[PDB]
Amino acid sequence: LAKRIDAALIMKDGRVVKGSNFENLRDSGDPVELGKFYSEIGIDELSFWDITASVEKRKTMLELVEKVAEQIDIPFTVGGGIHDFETASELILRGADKVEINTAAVENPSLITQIAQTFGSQAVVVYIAAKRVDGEFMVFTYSGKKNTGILLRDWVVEVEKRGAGEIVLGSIDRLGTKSGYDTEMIRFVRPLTTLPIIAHRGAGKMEHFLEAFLAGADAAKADSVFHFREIDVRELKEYLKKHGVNVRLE
Repeated sequence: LAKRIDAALIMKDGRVVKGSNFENLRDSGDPVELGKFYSEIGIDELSFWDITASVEKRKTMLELVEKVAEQIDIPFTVGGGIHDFETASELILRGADKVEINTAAVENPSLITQIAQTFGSQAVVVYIAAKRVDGEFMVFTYSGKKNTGILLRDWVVEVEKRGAGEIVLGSIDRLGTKSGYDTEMIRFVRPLTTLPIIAHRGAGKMEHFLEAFLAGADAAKADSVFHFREIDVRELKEYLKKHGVNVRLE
């Protein structure tokens, strides 16, 4: 299939955390308006990641999904502390196409299967945050705070076995950096799974997307490099097409 370009939007109390540099927008911190704009300039799928600390979180995420679904016509994922089936189910029913789970899946891998039983594997995205520790790739949970001691190699295989649809491979070794995706990590995981692999963390320039696809990623996700306009999405797609990557153009 075509390689996919995804934008992730970090959200808190209904606002895009740190906003965006698109002066054309009425509200460059409105996740709905920013997502719509991305969907019109060539992003293929959107991820919305909520860090609303608790009490209002569940209603906030539901209202976000509802507003996004009304306005955008490309697939989107919602994530951020989805811990059980009923939470996932209400978000999908309210409009999300996929849910993106990490810590709760590691703690109870049957959650992957439970969501997929009702909504299909394609509705379940597992975000794997991994880091090198003593020469092994290890899985981390709780926003990078906890080394689970679970090997990336074992967790990728289990995630597919449990019925996930896609894996987002986030390199903690690239968090905050702009040096490139962790192509070694992507190459490590590629032979272990038939699932789509979505690279995350490390992108700083268009060439980094080419590198990630050469490494075997099926999609590449980024956030601040788009929001602060270090990379233009349309230029990126034109660049990838020029160098032989199958991406969707308009």
